[PDB]
Amino acid sequence: MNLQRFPRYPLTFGPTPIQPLARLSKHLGGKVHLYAKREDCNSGLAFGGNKTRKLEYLIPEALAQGCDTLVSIGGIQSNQTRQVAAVAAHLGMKCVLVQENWVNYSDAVYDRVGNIQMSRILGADVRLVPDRSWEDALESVRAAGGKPYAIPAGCSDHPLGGLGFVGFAEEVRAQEAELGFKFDYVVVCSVTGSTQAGMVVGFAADGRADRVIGVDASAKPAQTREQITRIARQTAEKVGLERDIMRADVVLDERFAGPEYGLPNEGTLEAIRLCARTEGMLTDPVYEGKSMHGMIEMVRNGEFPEGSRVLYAHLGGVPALNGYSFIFRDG
Amino acid sequence: MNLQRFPRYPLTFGPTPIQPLARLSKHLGGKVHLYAKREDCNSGLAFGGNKTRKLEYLIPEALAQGCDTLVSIGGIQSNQTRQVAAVAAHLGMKCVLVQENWVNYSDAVYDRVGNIQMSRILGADVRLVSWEDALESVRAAGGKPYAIPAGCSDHPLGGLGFVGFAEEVRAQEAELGFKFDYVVVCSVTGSTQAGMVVGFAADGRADRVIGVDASAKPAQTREQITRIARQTAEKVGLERDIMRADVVLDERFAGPEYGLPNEGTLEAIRLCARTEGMLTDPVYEGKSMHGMIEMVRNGEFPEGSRVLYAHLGGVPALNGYSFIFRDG
Amino acid sequence: MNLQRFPRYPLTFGPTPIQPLARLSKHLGGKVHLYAKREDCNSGLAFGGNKTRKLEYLIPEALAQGCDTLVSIGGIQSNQTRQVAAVAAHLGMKCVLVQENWVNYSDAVYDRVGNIQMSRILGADVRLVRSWEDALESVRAAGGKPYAIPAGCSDHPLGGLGFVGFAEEVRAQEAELGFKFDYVVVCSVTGSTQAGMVVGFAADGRADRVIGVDASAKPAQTREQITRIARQTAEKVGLERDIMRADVVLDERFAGPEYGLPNEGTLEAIRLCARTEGMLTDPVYEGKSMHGMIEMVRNGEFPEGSRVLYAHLGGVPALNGYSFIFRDG
Amino acid sequence: MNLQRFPRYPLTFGPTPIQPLARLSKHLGGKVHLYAKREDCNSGLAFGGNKTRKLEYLIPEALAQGCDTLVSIGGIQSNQTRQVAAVAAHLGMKCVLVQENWVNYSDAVYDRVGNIQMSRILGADVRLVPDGFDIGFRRSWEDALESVRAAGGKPYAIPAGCSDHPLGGLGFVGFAEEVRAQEAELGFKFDYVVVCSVTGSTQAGMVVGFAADGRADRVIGVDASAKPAQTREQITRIARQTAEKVGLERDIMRADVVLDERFAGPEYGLPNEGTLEAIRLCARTEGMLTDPVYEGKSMHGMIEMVRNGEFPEGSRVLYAHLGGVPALNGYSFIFRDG
Ligand SMILES: *Cc1c(COP(=O)(O)O)cnc(C)c1O
Ligand SMILES: *Cc1c(COP(=O)(O)O)cnc(C)c1O
Ligand SMILES: *Cc1c(COP(=O)(O)O)cnc(C)c1O
Ligand SMILES: *Cc1c(COP(=O)(O)O)cnc(C)c1O
Repeated sequence: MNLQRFPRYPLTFGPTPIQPLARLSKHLGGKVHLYAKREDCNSGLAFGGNKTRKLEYLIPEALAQGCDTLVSIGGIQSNQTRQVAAVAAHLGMKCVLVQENWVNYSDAVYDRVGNIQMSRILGADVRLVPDRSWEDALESVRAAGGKPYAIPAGCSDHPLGGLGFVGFAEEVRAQEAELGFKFDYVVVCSVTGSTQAGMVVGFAADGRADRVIGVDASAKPAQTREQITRIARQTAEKVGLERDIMRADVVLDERFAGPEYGLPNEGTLEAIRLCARTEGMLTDPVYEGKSMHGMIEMVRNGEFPEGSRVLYAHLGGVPALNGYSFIFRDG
Repeated sequence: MNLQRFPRYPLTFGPTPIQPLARLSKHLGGKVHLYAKREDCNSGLAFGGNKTRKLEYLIPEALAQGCDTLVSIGGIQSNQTRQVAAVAAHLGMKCVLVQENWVNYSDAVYDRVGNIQMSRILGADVRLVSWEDALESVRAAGGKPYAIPAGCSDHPLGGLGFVGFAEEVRAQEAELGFKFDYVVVCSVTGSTQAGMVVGFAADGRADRVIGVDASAKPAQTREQITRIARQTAEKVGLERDIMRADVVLDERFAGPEYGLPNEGTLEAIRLCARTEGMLTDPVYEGKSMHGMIEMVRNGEFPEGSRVLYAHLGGVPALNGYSFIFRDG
Repeated sequence: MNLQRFPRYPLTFGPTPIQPLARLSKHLGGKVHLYAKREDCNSGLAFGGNKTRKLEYLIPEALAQGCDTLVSIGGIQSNQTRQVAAVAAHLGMKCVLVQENWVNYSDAVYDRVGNIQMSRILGADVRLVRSWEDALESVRAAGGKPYAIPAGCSDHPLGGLGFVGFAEEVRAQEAELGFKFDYVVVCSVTGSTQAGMVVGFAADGRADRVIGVDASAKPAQTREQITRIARQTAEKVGLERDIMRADVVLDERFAGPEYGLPNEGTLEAIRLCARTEGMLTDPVYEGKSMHGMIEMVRNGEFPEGSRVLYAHLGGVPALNGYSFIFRDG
Repeated sequence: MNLQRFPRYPLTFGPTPIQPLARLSKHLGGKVHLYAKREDCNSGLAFGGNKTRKLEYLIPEALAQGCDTLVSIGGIQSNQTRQVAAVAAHLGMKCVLVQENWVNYSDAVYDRVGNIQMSRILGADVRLVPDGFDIGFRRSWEDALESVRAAGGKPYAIPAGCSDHPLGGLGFVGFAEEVRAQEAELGFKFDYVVVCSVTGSTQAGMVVGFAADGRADRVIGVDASAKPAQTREQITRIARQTAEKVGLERDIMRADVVLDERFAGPEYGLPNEGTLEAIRLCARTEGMLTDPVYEGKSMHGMIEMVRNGEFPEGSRVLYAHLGGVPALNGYSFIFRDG
């Protein structure tokens, strides 16, 4: 393949480090070696995270087309919109964000702390849909005399939204060369799908596509699974994967998404605590805590072969913790 | 000097990056070149920050001393205690934190979001109110406590971390092929600027370290920086005395109190966040940011200067001031 | 029957007023006349409400026994525990409250606003979680004598008396008014409110005109408690009938989705009532009974010309714990 | 004096009760007898309070003029706007509330609990401007009034706290009236009255009311504005205008207006440590709550006045509880442990 064909706008510090989770690994029995690749520490732009890696391949186009405003969308505590806001400010672009009530949660400061607080501080025009906003948002930009660059949910369903994480696999191989071994599995939280899609494509290149273990956080597996597949095939062709993405190449575990998107279950909370207390690494109740829950449970259930080396991709999301303060009042 | 005689326990990803603040620089006239060294992005341990760089020289001693519990203290939205909680969990140690009511601020979730929320998730014993009664607590419980003062500052090793910072900067200026004429840094408990004063004294730039007070008690802070600088310069073999001239502390941006932002703080936070995508907080960094911007604006920095802003972290505290930024 | 037998400690301003809800009545078709009896405005003690009327019959005993501490229990936003805290302060007694999380809710200020905030200001020892037995024992082991007050004062011998009087009161008022109400709508969760009413209205044969509207979301259990308490009560005041299960009417249609959580209908009802009458209701209790009364009138479940008396039991302070839901009204 | 000349629209349950504060009295020395008239329990419309008494005399006019919208204004936790919202809904009128943060305070749920929360549920159009807006500067008040017109309605203007309005002092003239009657049952006259003052027509009505029987200077106003001179002058002026309005056969002397300044700090909307001890002491002895903004400050006043012996031994003091309790929700951090 050839990802280098597409320009990359630097928004990150550089390759993201991989760190062993030896304490958590031991705590779990020492049979499986757990690691984490820190995407959540990839940037100086309002904490960055996985979406910022994706944005690197979209920005060149936005600039090429002469756009002056980045428009995007997501829930109240969306990480995507905050990163779009930081990237826009950094680039000297305006930013319009459509924030919808994507979650059945009604915390007193849900819309005033965490991610959305930063978006407003970063100067984005943050629009709360009542209670098409998207098209109104795009048009309002034109009417203003601007030129909007449309960034869909999570940057996923976009021609360029999968390039980012092909590069991720590209990084992992380079790091595997220094480590002298290959990771047996990758655990990643999936919702809008282009993170896992990029990974699927990137690891298909060396036959590990089916080793990318996605953990659904959407609580709507079928739609998510379908979107990962579609985006992966599309990206595969965009980069030249000398192989095809089969349906069996997309692995999406649906056991840890409950009860709904944006709501943690008790295992989510346990995992967040276990991981935080054994490694000093925080995860959130919406996304990462669920993929962490999955990984630990998998290890716990012996689903990972003794001796395996599992690479947990930490995608970011921690600032959303602020919207669930009551759950963690006593820790 | 020889900082190497002191062991450093890795808690960071490595040297922190230096970024150009081209947009902000251009916004302010283009006569002064602003940069930022991201101490706020130095670790995977709950966001890290300046305190984490300090703890790298304290941890070896706690370990040497066979301690099993880290003990520290700070205000409710303290960044110090959150970093101790993370470093501890990472190291497999217990953690007791004394969170005092250090700010005359009244907010509904002040003790449930941001820094303190993380410390609890991280497993720390968070006690709201002192220092002694706590340490003794661990002893009485049968554990060996490692006492860590506010900001890791007033401690024999509290100044080493930032002596290393000046060292790092020297290597980066070498790679860059140019030198920074000044550094702007926020000062409250002191060892951050003190380590800096010692490290830059080494190459005659101690007076180029422009501290910005955020304590609102500039005299004590100034005296504490100086004291710690003197002790640290002795620790590392600095071949010279630290004079009053080497300790520069601006007092103009601390208002109105510690933990409380003024309107200049707020404007600085917004300007910096909207020109660079880089966030700062109402307690500490927003004030040093305010200070730096004002300085450039007043023309206090010779035209052509390259100023290195040290971003110490502190962003999570933003959550405790939600009402103020409700509309931006 | 003979309620007068039992001593009532004054904690209220006196009988509660009954107001017409002309606007709400006209709005829903004018076919049914709605009124409200304001138990929510019955006392100067931290807003009071139905529980305070119940407490008038319990306090004499606590005093007779020489108890020095009132101990009680409820969820984080319990109205009962706040009224107990207020009565205590007033009486010069200590107060220990067992606050449990009875609701699958997690709002950021849930445990710092409304009812629980008032109990802490009123001087109560608010304990956030054998929970209850431990509290009672702790008071003893502290050298004090605790007077036990079960959830909502309901499962207590004297807990059903307060509302037998409610029925006494309504009769006196219907006299002054020169007419009688065909129904009473009341929210029911722990039970002694409707039980007291059932007993009191059986006295003149209207027990089954008391339409209880469940807010527990466990109607079988609540229905049984109202039954059980009304029986222990109709017997204590010497009613000349045994309370029949058919005397206990309890609609289960409006308690959804869980106790402590409103459904879309609850919200609409709170807004309609508030916007036509200027009378507020909460999402835990009264909003649900209000939702029921409105739905009943809208479905024609009340025969034309009927005069319905809605008993407003209090609970408004709890609104503060559901701030996100009402951010725009 | 002839208050009966002006119509009054019932918005309250009837005369408000007077309760003895025996435990608090005993606790302070027993040397002074404190009582309290519950204006705070005066209505079924969203907890009512002193402003609702004032409103009974304004509504007839609004109705006589055929207005269909009530327009008012106040800070975020204003008790005034919440009562206007409840009265409007109760009458079948629309309501526009112009609001802005009038306090140097910024609690996380300040604009979403307590008073303002109720106004929104009550169906009022709550126009809350962002910081820096300055409604007083732009004159948002007037724009709100025109917007109603331009919209096809007829607004009835209700100034901050109902105070600086031709009928705003009437309500509390009636209060002195009520007090006389009730004193006629007690068989004794209260030697003093303690009342919290900010926009002034509460105390103003009382001054006019008690002037009629020579006790104007017995109305001990306690400033909650932290801007005593302006408040004092507003009371005096409103009193004189109201006296003339109701036929008082007297000239209100500067000496008839008493406004203590010692308990208003540090600013309007912020409690001092004294305010807090006062709220807690009164709550823990009587089960009667008061707030960090208004009532808690006058309660702190009465208590301090008694403790200091500024009240002659044997004196009977009538504390007027104006309401405001819902505002406590906006100060949860301060009361997190009580
Ligand atoms: C967006 C996001 C995800 C899921 O990534 P997708 O590409 O949408 O599948 C997981 N974790 C975090 C923290 C995110 O922000
Ligand atoms: C602790 C801290 C400071 C001040 O550092 P000192 O060494 O105590 O002077 C500045 N900024 C942030 C974000 C901090 O956490
Ligand atoms: C307790 C309560 C109820 C239900 O009364 P029960 O006697 O427990 O059935 C209804 N409304 C409010 C406001 C309450 O506090
Ligand atoms: C408005 C108000 C006051 C002060 O009354 P003014 O007539 O404006 O002087 C005092 N207490 C409460 C609770 C209020 O709402």
